[PDB]
Amino acid sequence: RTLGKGSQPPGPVPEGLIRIYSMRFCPYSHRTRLVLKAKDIRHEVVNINLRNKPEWYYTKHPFGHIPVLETSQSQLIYESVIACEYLDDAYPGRKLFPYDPYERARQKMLLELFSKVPHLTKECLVALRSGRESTNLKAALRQEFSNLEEILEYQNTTFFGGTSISMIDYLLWPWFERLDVYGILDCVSHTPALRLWISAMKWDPTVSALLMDKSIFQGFLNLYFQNNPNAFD
Amino acid sequence: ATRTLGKGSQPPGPVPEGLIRIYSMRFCPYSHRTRLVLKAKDIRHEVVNINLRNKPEWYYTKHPFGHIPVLETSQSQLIYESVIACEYLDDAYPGRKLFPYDPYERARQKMLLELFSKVPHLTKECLVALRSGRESTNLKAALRQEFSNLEEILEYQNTTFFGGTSISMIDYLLWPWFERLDVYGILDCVSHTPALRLWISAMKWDPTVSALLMDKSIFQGFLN
Ligand SMILES: N[C@@H](CCC(=O)N[C@@H](CS)C(=O)NCC(=O)O)C(=O)O
Ligand SMILES: N[C@@H](CCC(=O)N[C@@H](CS)C(=O)NCC(=O)O)C(=O)O
Ligand SMILES: [Cl-]
Ligand SMILES: [Cl-]
Repeated sequence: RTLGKGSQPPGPVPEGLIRIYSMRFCPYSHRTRLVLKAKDIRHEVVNINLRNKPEWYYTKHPFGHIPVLETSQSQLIYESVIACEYLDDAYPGRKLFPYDPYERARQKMLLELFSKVPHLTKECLVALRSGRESTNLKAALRQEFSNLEEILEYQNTTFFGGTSISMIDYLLWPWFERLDVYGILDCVSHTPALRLWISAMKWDPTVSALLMDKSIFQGFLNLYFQNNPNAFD
Repeated sequence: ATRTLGKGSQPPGPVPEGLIRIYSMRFCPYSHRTRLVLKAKDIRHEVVNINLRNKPEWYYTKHPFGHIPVLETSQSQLIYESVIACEYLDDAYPGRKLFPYDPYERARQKMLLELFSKVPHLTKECLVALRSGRESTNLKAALRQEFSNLEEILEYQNTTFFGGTSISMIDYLLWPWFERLDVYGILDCVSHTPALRLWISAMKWDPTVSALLMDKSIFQGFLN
């Protein structure tokens, strides 16, 4: 259950566990939850009410952002990209970043190329749910997706890092999962390799294990856009 | 310390095996950053300076929007921009490692980099304001606040440098903008942060920093 204003601090993180502060429908914390699951890392999730944060939560992140990792040695790591990197370096089995220093750098370059998508998807959602104009937002999103489509087509690989799923794919995934519920799946209608990638991601055991419940997510968005505080409980 | 390539210049040839190329500009702090790392790790490299106000047409095959810095390898690979380049260099080349080996300490340096993220733009805005004779009290106050965040870290850690008792990657990633405070006329923005002033001195005493340290009158002359 999500903690908010009035909730007591959780205790220290047990030895042999790492803690993630998250929220069930936040795509940034979804990144880091995929990495935790993909690496079979033993963890606990503490969900936070973003509209009505616990006052102690500002001791985990100064502006109360999520995600934050908290270790059994009381160390704090944030936000999502830095957390995912730490996890891959700190935990041994299944390495998600590639071995080649160049390929590692290329995945980080791809991540920069993706930097407008999160805000564009969110603005599209808000535009469609308020009845505001969305022609420009969708054209913009389609252009960002064409930039990704060119990479996949040029490489002739299913995934962004190659034939097998890797760190970059998990870093991009949360926003693609959301296209359906956001009502913007039409924004990949011009990008066939990207549509193949979505399907490949859905078949990934980690992705599949973390897929949101569509109906509950729609219910969250319905109360969120009515400005209801209960949306975050 | 060599001439800059502009519009109508010829494309450079392939980077020879055993060298790496950096596309830079002599007074660009983002490129300065990457040049510091090249030098600190004793990496054999060539610096190719680009005319940012009149870019070579070919340079857009190195970066789609003609940004610097860019690294170009003997394998024809392109790596950009400054932070990704710095990390690539530290991982791809052996010898002196600038990031800590420890995953947490390494992540912490990246967190410090993020805390610094407003400083580059604020320093530039302060320069532009002071040079054009425009308002700057609020820009300076904002810069002092970011510098207070950095002061707090050094004071809490009680170490000379941001990564501990010796210089490491994080210090080199921050340095370019601090070198520039003097010439920018905003040294007064560290008058309240004593650990930060000590750090400025520690940095100037570092051999790599000192080797790349701009001549004040030359830099003054550029900014005209
Ligand atoms: N750049 C950060 C962004 C994280 C972020 O903006 N998370 C959202 C939740 S999805 C947040 O902390 N928002 C809280 C708020 O707006 O009050 C990252 O990559 O993790
Ligand atoms: N985010 C990049 C920024 C690089 C950058 O903005 N460099 C400046 C020169 S110091 C530049 O390319 N400006 C010229 C332009 O915008 O075309 C980095 O971290 O290196
Ligand atoms: Cl699908
Ligand atoms: Cl000094």
